[PDB]
Amino acid sequence: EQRILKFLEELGEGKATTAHDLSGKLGTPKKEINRVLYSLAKKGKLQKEAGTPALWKIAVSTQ
Repeated sequence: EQRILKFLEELGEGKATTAHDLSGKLGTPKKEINRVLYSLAKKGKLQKEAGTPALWKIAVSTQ
């Protein structure tokens, strides 16, 4: 949760990353990325494009 919030905040607002791209780059097991992806997006610490496999980026709230 700390390694994901530190990489999504440094990348650059407006960006976007897929679970498959986050579980294949750091190795992290999907079973761990799917449980943290639905726990961070619910807390409002991560947007959720139209659909699960859609995409993921910092809080949608932006300019």
